[PDB]
Amino acid sequence: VPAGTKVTIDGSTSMVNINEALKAQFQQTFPGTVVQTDAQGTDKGVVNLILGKVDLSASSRPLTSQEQAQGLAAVPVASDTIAVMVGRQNPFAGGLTSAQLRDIFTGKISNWSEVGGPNNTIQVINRPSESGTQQTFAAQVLQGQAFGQGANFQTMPRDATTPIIRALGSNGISYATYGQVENQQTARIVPIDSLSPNQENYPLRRQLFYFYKTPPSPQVEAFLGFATSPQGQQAITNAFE
Repeated sequence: VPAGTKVTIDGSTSMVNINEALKAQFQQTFPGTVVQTDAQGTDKGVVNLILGKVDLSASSRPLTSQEQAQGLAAVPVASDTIAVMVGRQNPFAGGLTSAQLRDIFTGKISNWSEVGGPNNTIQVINRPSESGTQQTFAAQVLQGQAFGQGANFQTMPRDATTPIIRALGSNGISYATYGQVENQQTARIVPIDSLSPNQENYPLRRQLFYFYKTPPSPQVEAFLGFATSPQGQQAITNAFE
């Protein structure tokens, strides 16, 4: 890898830790290289990639046929699960079935008492449409149904988990990649169908990708060659804490 190689990344916030872990090992292994990272959400990365403003898009959902038709390709680098979370201050302590989870996010269930909590309105805190996590949750939970709307639904203006966690309060619910809530010191993870996101049969699972333009640029060839080598796999492993 020549000195002065620059790789630019945008896209998935779920993949921030993977981006940073690969950045760290890449520019330590190859002196004089630069990896620049941003994370405005999967769709924002795809837009920048199609317009040629970044070398790679991190994506937490699969490449679409329309995107592939513009000369894009994808490489999977990891997998994760999507946790459902409430605030540590929320007096609801239990779990949800998949049906209950869908009913909350469609608005059919709107009071915590319907799932065993107190008599309180549920505040649904949703990720914006550029979020690949939102797109995955819609596909795997809503299964063709639309998200609810109305006074008790809020879509955050930024695809970002920490502002969502702050907004949960004592009555809100949302979702995020498991690694960003795993230690439960900032939110409580809600088991789904009596399963927590570390379990193999936990239902909300997906691959994580880098998207790139074909034909690949030299800097993309260098970075993805590293990322898929054993050394790159070890760097990616460092993102899982």
